[PDB]
Amino acid sequence: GVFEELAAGQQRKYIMISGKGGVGKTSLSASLAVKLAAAGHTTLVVSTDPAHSLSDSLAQDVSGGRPVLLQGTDLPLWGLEIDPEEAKREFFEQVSDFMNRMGMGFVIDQLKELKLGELLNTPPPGLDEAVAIAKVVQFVQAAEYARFSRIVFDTAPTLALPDFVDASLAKVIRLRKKLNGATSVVRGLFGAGESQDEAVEKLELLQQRVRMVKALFRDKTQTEFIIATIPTYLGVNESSRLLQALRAEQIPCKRIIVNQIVGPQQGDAYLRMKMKDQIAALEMVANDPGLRPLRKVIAPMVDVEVRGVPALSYFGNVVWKDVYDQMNQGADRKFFLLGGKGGVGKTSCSSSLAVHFANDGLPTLVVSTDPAHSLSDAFDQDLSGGSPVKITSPLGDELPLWGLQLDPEQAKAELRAVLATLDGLGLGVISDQLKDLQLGELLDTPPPGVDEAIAIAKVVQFLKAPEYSHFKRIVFDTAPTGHTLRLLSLPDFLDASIGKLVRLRQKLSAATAVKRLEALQASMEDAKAMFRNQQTTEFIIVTIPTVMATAESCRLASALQHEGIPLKTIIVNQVVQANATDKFLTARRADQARALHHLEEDTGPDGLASLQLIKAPLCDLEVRGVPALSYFGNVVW
Ligand SMILES: Nc1ncnc2c1ncn2[C@@H]1O[C@H](COP(=O)(O)OP(=O)(O)NP(=O)(O)O)[C@@H](O)[C@H]1O
Ligand SMILES: Nc1ncnc2c1ncn2[C@@H]1O[C@H](COP(=O)(O)OP(=O)(O)NP(=O)(O)O)[C@@H](O)[C@H]1O
Ligand SMILES: [Mg+2]
Ligand SMILES: [Mg+2]
Repeated sequence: GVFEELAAGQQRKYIMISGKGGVGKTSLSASLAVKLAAAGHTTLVVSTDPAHSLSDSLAQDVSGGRPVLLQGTDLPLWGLEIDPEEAKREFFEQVSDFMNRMGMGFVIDQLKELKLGELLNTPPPGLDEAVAIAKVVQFVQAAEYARFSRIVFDTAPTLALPDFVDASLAKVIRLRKKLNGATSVVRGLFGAGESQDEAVEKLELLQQRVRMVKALFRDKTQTEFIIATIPTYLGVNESSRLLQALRAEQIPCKRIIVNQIVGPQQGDAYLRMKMKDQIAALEMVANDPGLRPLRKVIAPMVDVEVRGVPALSYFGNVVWKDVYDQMNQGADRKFFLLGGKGGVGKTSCSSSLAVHFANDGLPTLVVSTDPAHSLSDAFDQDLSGGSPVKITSPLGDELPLWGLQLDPEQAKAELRAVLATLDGLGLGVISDQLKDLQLGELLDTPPPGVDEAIAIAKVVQFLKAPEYSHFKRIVFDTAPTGHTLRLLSLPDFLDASIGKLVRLRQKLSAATAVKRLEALQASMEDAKAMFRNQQTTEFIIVTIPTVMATAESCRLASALQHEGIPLKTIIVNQVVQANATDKFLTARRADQARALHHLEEDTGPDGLASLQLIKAPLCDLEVRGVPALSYFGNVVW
């Protein structure tokens, strides 16, 4: 059948379970590894998890950086948990001053204090990932432990990265080559020796490894892919897009699995399942440390999805009205930032907050940093581009609302492009400007959630004649990600900026611009100036009754609380209600064969769509046990 081809041959096969965000990909890949080891393959299963996902989903601790065999079985199976932040840390890491006499002392001391050696020695971002897939081929080629018949990779959710690291490696590698024969003083600005031979020998190797992965993924004999997703519409929608990319960079992908599908027979169980959760979580939201001080709003699910202008107005009646809109008194201007992990509905909320704001007499702006065409699907107007769009699909009335979509990516490369004398001087010994601008950003990309923190700070500045005059309250719907940043990087990313605007200020003088970096300084500091502002601004976490995203939200709120940010509000958004439980099962099961259909027909048979379908039933297990897993395993494969 299906699993027959995955027990197929002696030829080593690397199965990739990949997908996004809590489909069960881990228990999916785990279960597979098990049923595969059962079959007789000496098999290794792999995750890149800081949190040790594979560890407690096996119930045996594999968290050792190198492959761990499992005690308690006669089965041939190995777990592997790889450390990204130590992947780079381990693999990557005469006096004639007659120059000072000519007066060079000033210019050499300014360039040395531009600390180029740092920019040269800073490892390119994302490295360890690309190297990780390679670390795997290493333990298994090495054959130190056993002769590995199959490998099962549970990937980090959702190919450009092996490239960008190769590129940022090549840039750095080419510039240590221009550095072996070089002047005494030139080698001195980088801290570099007279011989780069051993370094460049080693950096070259690393890059060959980074290359080996992009080579292996496309490799037609060993590699195979399997997409994992849940029955929701967007999951099928998204998965299609990832098969587009899969047929694109041309890595073989033969199977999509659907997990957490509800069996018509035993469905009545699932209802009680979800229920124990809602209670557990809600209970937690009640008593949780630090959750206590912030506003709580429990909203129920709704009759059906909110695609429209009136619907949002009424949603607003539910969330912000039946509970307190007394958040509206304050200064004349108000900022509200809603954020939440993906799946919790925070557009329908954020939108509705803006809509309830509109008719209330007050001009308001909703900002969508979500690329998804979210807010475009929200008011159903397709608000596109970067400029404000006036808000109408009413019967005729006062519409004091605008909203705009700022792609956080287009917002980054807009900033990168804007940053694209001393040019000649650096080129003075040899030509470096290309390589050092591009690597000037190799220090710039390292921030994690900042694609959007661009867009936000952009509009923060937008108070002005054309706008600040026009607007009273505004609201930020962040993208379904990490825009919520809970440690102190705010004064410190600002110090990255001022550190390098001051180094650059140092060496602009010694060539006989950077005011832009001063514009960014004021924008960031003005973005910061409102975020930490007590009166005008407040933050909101939108979340759901599943106890996982609950205790997560608690943490992220507990940390955001002591981070100082005025987060005044939580929202537990889709609460199923008991009296409606009958309808809700038939509802979420209705979604199923809808989206299941929307998959069964996607872009013909050929490009993308339907490949080979794997259905995995929802309930009900802890699913953390080894035999549990063999069970899950025999059920699906
Ligand atoms: N089909 C399923 N049947 C029963 N329990 C499931 C199923 N899928 C997931 N779970 C449970 O969901 C929890 C976490 O899901 P998991 O299988 O680890 O998803 P994942 O692959 O790790 N995705 P991610 O959240 O991005 O790491 C575990 O406690 C599992 O027991
Ligand atoms: N209280 C509710 N009752 C019923 N349906 C809801 C409720 N809240 C949200 N929804 C539905 O869930 C969806 C929420 O999607 P959205 O507002 O984009 O946030 P999201 O779930 O994180 N999606 P995305 O941003 O693309 O990752 C909407 O399409 C609504 O139809
Ligand atoms: Mg995982
Ligand atoms: Mg959203």
